[PDB]
Amino acid sequence: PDSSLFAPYLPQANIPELIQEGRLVAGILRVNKKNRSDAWVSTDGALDADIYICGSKDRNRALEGDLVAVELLVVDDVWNDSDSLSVRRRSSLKQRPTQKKNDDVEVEGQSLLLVEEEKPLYAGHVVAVLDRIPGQLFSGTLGLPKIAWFKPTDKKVPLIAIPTELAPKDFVENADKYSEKLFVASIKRWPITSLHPFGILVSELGDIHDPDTEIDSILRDNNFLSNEYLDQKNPQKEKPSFQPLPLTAESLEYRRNFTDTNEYNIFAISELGWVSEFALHVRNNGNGTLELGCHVVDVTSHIEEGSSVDRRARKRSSAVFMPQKLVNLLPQSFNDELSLAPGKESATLSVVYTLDSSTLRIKSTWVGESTISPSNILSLEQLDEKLSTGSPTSYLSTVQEIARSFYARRINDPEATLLPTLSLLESLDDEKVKVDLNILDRTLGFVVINEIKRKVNSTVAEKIYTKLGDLALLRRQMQPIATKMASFRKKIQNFGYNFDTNTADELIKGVLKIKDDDVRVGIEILLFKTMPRARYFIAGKVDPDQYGHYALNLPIYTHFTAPMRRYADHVVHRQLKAVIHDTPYTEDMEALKITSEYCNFKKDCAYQAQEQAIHLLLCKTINDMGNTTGQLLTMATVLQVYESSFDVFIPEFGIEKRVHGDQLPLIKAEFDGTNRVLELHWQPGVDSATFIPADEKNPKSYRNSIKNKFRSTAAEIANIELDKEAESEPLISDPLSKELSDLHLTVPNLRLPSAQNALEKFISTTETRIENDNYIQEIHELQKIPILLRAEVGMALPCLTVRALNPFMK
Repeated sequence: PDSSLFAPYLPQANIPELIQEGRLVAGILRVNKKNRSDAWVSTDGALDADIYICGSKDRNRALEGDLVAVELLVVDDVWNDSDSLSVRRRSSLKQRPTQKKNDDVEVEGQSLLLVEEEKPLYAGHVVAVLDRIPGQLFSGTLGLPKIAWFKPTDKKVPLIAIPTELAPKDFVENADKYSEKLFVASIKRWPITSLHPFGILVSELGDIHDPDTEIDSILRDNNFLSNEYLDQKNPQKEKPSFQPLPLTAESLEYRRNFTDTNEYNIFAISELGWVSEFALHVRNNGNGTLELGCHVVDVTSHIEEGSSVDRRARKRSSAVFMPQKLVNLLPQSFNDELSLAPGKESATLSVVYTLDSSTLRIKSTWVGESTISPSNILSLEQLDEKLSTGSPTSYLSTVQEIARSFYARRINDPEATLLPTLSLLESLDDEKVKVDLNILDRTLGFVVINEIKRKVNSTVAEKIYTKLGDLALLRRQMQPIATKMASFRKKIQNFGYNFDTNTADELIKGVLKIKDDDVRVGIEILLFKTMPRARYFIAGKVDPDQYGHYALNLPIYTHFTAPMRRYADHVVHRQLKAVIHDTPYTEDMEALKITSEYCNFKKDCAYQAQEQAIHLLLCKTINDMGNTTGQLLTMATVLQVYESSFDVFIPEFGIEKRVHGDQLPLIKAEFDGTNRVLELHWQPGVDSATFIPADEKNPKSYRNSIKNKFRSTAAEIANIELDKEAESEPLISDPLSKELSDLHLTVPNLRLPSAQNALEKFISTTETRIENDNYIQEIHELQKIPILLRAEVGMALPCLTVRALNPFMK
C-alpha cells in the first residue's frame, strides 16, 4: 500500500485450499478497453459482483481472458480525463487531453457499438494466474537499441517488448520503413522485474491497408491460422487423405428411416455460402396429432474419435463467417460430401416432436439416430419469400406457427409473434452464418428455423444431463450483474419505461412491447452491453441452480444443431449417442472441462472476427457512399446524454457512437443531470462538417495520420443525399455495389428528414433557441438529431466518428 512493484505469484499448490477457505476467489480477468489501467474479474457466481482491479500493480501481469486468483482488499485502501462521466444545470464542456482523444477515437470507433464501463462493492489484486489459453496471437505494428516495440491492434493487450534480435535484420536501421506493416506476435514472458511483457514475432502479414492482409490479420489476431488441413507438397490445396468415413450396414439398418418420400416431405435448409446441416419435416399423423421432425447431420458418425481429422477439427474448434470470407470447421471434402441435398441419403441425429394438432402442445419427444433423404432444399431467403408471398395455410405456414408456439412458450407470452426479434441477444449465444452488413438484421425465415433449433438444443441438453449428469457438455449464459442491471433499469426509467426487470421473462417482454422501432433497438443495445456471451461448461463443474441461459430464458441449454461449424456439437453428439445406445461414457471430467473452455475461446474469437470484418467493410461502404463529400449526414437517435458528450445509434447501420463536445465548434455546454439534458452553446455560422478543433492541429493528434482528410460542407452533403432520395438513386459507387451484390449484402439506407433547402430540412429537426448571444441546442435522450458520419482511415482498423450538425450554420 505504498509502492508500485509487482509481487511474485503464489505457488499453484496453495490456491485450491485457499479458495475453499474463502481467502482467495477465482475469476476471469477483463481489462477496460477505455481505461486500460483498470480491470475487472468476473466470478462464476462466487460473489455478488465483479472484483475491481486498480492499476497495473494489482493486475500483476495477468492478461485479458486469464483465469486468475484474486485476494480481496478493503475498498477504501484501494481508493478525470473522460467527457462522459455523468447538481442542476451547469457549465460542463470538457476538453479531453490529446492522448485521451487519440485513444477514444480508436476504442469508440473500431467497434460497431460502444463498450460499457462503470466506488465498487469489491476490489482486489491478482496473486496468481490459474489458467491461460496458450499460444495466443496478436496482430499489430512494430516500431523502435535492444528492444523493438510491438503495438497490438487489440487495445486490451499491453505493448510487447520484442528483442530486436527477433525483428527483421534491416529493421534497426530503417524502422520507419516498416511502420505500415502488420506483424503477428506472441507473449513469451513477463517477470516481476519488467513493467511490460516480452514476446516474439510470429509472422509478417503485409501492408496494413491491403484488403487481403486486413482479413488475414483479423483471422490471426483471433487465433485462426487455418492451416490444419493444408498439404505440405501443395499449400493451395487440402490434403486429399482427409475424407469422411462411410457408414457400415450394421449402423444403417438400425437407424430410424425417413427416406420414404411418400411418408415424409423433408426439406433441407441451406444458408447462403454455407452447407445444409439441418432439415425438417411436418407430418399429420391422423390421430389429432402432428409431427415436427428435426434432423441434424450426424457428422461424428463419419469421424473416428481421436483421429487426425478429429484433432485438427478440435484445434480449429469453430468456423468463421465474415462478409468477405468464410473459414470451414472441417475439410472442404466433408462440407461437399455431407451437405444435405435432395435425393441424397444422409445419416442424421433427429429430434421428433409429436404435437397436439389444435394447441400444438408437445405430446411426446423422440430422439435418436436416423437416415433422411430430403425431398426439397430451401435457402432461408427462399423460405422468407414463401412465408410472405404464399398461401397462409401451406406446409411452410404450419412450420412457422409451430416455431411461433415454441417461441411463445420460451418467452412465456402466449400471444407472441416471431417478429420483432432480438438480434443482439442472439449474438450472445451464436454467430451468423450468412453475415449482414447490419448486425441488427434478422429475417422471419431465420427466426422460424432459429426458434425450432433453440427448442431442439433445449431437448438435447435435458436428455444428456438426465442420463450422463456431471459429464454433460452444456451451455449457460449468466444474468447481468446486479450493478449493471441497476444501471440498465435507471436508463429505461429515465426513458419513461417502468417495466419489470427482475427476470429475463418480464424484461424481454417489456422490450418486445415497445412499438417504436428506434427505442426498442436502443433499449436492446443498452441491455446487450450488460451481459457477457454464453459459455460452454461441464455440468459437474457448476451448481445445477446456475445452468440457466438468461438471454434465452431457458433453464438448461447446449449446442447440438450446427456440427458442421461448431466443434462443441461434436462432443454433444458423441454424448447423445452414448445416451441413445446406453453405452458407457468414460471421458475424464477435467479433459472435458479443458475442451469446453477451449471451445469458448475459439468461439468468442470467431464472433470477434465476424464483427471486425463487418466493421471493416461497413467503414469502406460509409466512405464510398460519401466519396465526394468525405462524410455522410443522417438522422440518428440519442441514446445517452453526458456532461460533455452523448451517444447516438443509427439502426440503419447497426452502430452506436459518441458525439464529443470537444470536437464541435462550441462556446460552452451546460448539463442538467436531473433531467438528462445537454445544452450545446454553438459558435454561430461554423460548420461542424469542416471544423478542425484547435488541439487537433498538433502533430501528436490522431488527425495528423488521417489519410482521408477532405470534408465537404454540410450543405453539399444534404443536397446530394436528398436529391438522390426522391430519385431512388444510389450514393454507393458501381464497383462497390457489384462487390456487395456478389457477397449478397445490402447497402445501408440513410434516415432522412421527411419534410426549403436540403440543409434546412435537417436543421428543422433540431431543438434550438437564441438567448441574446447564446445559440443553444438541446440534446435529449431518444430525440432524433442530424449526425455527420465518417470512417477515419489511417490505423490498422478504421475509426467511425460522429459529429452533430451545427443548427446555427449559414
